[PDB]
Amino acid sequence: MKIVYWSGTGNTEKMAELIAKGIIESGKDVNTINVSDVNIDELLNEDILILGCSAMTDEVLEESEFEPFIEEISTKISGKKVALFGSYGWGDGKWMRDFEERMNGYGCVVVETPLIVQNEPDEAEQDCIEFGKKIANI
Ligand SMILES: Cc1cc2nc3c(=O)[nH]c(=O)nc-3n(C[C@H](O)[C@H](O)[C@H](O)COP(=O)(O)O)c2cc1C
Repeated sequence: MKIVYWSGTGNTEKMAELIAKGIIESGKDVNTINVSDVNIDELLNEDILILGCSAMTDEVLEESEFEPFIEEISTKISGKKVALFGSYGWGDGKWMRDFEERMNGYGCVVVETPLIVQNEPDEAEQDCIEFGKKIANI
């Protein structure tokens, strides 16, 4: 499996690492890839796209890297299974509600409830691991 994410301070990166840990604990392998290093062709071959990005600007996906990435894969993911996650601060998940609607609009099948964690995981570390385990069970 593959996890692709964007993180500005490391919070979403930490989530990605924990999600990977859950998948691995379930007995499977998974590679964690920063969005700037992603290879689209290899990504689109995946059974499940695990995508993460923190809340940016005013409740939107990060604009310089993650957003263009989503726009690029948008027309070649209809029917693809996807799982979404990200860290946020002061809001209550609007950016993620929009991210989910967006992916559904591209024809994707959102396999689990998107995982959103406030700031660094900390107490929510296990929640991140469990999300990975659910994805590994699909
Ligand atoms: C420029 C900027 C804008 C942000 N906009 C939002 C927002 O609209 N809603 C929210 O809840 N958090 C917002 N945040 C807070 C981040 O989502 C939060 O700090 C998160 O933990 C960062 O994760 P990261 O290290 O993976 O980037 C913003 C942070 C920055 C730097």
